[PDB]
Amino acid sequence: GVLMDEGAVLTLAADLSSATLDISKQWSNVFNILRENDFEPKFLCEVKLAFKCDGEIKTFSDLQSLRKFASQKSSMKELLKDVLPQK
Amino acid sequence: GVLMDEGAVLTLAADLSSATLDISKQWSNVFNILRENDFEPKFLCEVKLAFKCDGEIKTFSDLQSLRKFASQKSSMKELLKDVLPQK
Repeated sequence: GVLMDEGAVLTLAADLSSATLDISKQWSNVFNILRENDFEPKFLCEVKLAFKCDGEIKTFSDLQSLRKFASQKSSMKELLKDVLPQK
Repeated sequence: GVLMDEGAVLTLAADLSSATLDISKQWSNVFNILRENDFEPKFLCEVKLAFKCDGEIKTFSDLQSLRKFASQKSSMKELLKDVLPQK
């Protein structure tokens, strides 16, 4: 597509505690046929946080990496001091 | 951990149409602080189908690749003929 593929963007609940994924009926059917014929299918999910920092898109999967990156920027270091781990 | 990391395994709805993701309260807080301070945060999601085939774990993100792989195996070719695209 025209836009840069970054993967599926999650729509969070009001309380930002959960998000719901909708599966393509075609992939649901593929899943059921595989399940019924003993292939033990599973849908695997990989989630990352992304945001626009200086002029770039930064992505993170673990808070220690986010902490290391934010430590380098005055625009973030004090902001996330109370959320991020003290390790 | 002790088990092989394959990413998060989705728990599908009875009708296999949807699945719900639960977000870590710590990452929810990181998200809200970033949102409020104009970082335009988003959680990006990448989903793959995985199953045990002969003795391996095969993963797929597009049906044409699944069709090409299943075409090679008699154990799958006729099974998915009606689900997978005819391309």
